[PDB]
Amino acid sequence: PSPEIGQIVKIVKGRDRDQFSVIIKRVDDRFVYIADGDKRKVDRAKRKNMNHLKLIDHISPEVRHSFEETGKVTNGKLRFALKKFLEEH
RNA sequence: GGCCAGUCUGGCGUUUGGUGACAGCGCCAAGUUCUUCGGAAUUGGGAAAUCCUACUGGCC
Ligand SMILES: [Mg+2]
Ligand SMILES: [Mg+2]
Repeated sequence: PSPEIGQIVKIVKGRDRDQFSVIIKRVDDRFVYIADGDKRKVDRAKRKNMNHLKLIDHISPEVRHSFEETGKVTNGKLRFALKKFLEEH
């Protein structure tokens, strides 16, 4: 399906491959921006062709809510979303 | 399959650039060429091409 804001992804291509990240912006049907709040923080988020990601069936409500209510997300909240995702899987 | 734009010796490491193939950086190796023997240049196949294998992105 379509990538969603706050969705967890596994990077499959690029030098950041095999890491987990969070979708923080959907440019169009092909390109997104991802960030993990650690080695790739929001202010320098990584542009990605969606075909170079694997969509994981987990969407963080805290990240999605933070964009709706505040228009942005903190690196702290990204790190929490990923750390919480890894614990449940 | 067609069209357009790209990538290149191998291994390990990589908070850097790139959507990506990759590149850059550190280390160990390999091929090619040159050498004043101290070293120097270079890296898919090709003498080379609007050429070709593989691979990457886009359109169909
Ligand atoms: Mg190289
Ligand atoms: Mg193609």
